[PDB]
Amino acid sequence: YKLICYYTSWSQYREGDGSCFPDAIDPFLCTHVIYSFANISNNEIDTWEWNDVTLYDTLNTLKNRNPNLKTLLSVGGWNYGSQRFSKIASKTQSRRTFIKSVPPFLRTHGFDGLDLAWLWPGWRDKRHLTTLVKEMKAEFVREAQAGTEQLLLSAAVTAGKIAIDRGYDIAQISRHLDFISLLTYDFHGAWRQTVGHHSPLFRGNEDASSRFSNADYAVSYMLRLGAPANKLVMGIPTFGRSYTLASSKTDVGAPISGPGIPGRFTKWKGILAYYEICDFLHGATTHRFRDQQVPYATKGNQWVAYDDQESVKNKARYLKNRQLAGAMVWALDLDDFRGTFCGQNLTFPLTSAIKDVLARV
Ligand SMILES: *[C@@H]1O[C@H](CO)[C@@H](O)[C@H](O)[C@H]1NC(C)=O
Ligand SMILES: OC[C@H]1O[C@H](O)[C@H](O)[C@@H]1O
Repeated sequence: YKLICYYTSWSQYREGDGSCFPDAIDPFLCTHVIYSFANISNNEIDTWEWNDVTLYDTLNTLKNRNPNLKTLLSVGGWNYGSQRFSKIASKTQSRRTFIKSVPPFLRTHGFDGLDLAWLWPGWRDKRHLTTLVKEMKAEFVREAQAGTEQLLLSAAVTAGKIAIDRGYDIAQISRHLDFISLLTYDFHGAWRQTVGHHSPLFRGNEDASSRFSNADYAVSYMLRLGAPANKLVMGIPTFGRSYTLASSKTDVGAPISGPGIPGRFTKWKGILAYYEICDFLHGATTHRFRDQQVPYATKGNQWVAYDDQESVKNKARYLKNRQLAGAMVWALDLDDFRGTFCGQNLTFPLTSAIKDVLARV
């Protein structure tokens, strides 16, 4: 079973104990560590941060400790225009340039493959995504002839039905792709004007309007679209999402003034790391959607949906049962990587729980 874990570049800037470098990653924790993100420039893959060449190095030296560790490099992310990606892919010449740029760069910096994070394609883009995957893989096949082990190619895929139908030929891309990481953590946002969970496993017959907005739909549906189970990797968030409440209503349907306040360390409105969440839980009221099998918490005018060790195990079992290739984690830097915030003296609580479960019968 794969354990695909994402590291974010920009986690290096958070103050104090928030600062995460590739240093902190235990090299027997994951099977694949993916480095986000790379920039494209003159139609060629490129660094993003000023010191990625160093952080690249620091991550790829972990393979000294675990010779079996596979590392990849992710291109795009949200930071970065779909507009821009589309422009590069829809022309045969920029596409080619970008594809040829990729292996030499990967090799130079010691990566084992590429993750495409095009977030996300439009309906006009679906045709070019397929071609790009196809052609990129053919390139990885042709470079394998040179005696180095064949590069891996993977893709980050949105778990929302509307988005999958708009932007992805799943059946086709599944052939050329080594695995697909399904982003089953986005099933809600602050654009809905109430409370709700964003990673729920099941719809939970609290009240389908979306019966589509849950991990299980997303998984059935990708299999139904023809993603082999053995290429499919279910995404499990390590962060939580916060919402400022608009009243003392707190259950399902409770209205929302907007996103919750910034976390002390992550400093983004609407998001918290698990380590910031473990601290929030002190003096909060805890609840668990029975149906959807995920927890929330609330205190003051703050309401938080999150994943904890139990829900994360539970998702790990679900995917074993479903016979999928593994789990995908977003993200290491947002898990309790120092192991000091959540009571126990365990680092990467959330990710270890998955890993333990992935090793059971
Ligand atoms: C990424 O590449 C673009 C396009 O060349 C360039 O303008 C931009 O400044 C780069 N962004 C970063 C953060 O390096
Ligand atoms: O939902 C957008 C997400 O996709 C990216 O891959 C990250 O997981 C980012 O937060």
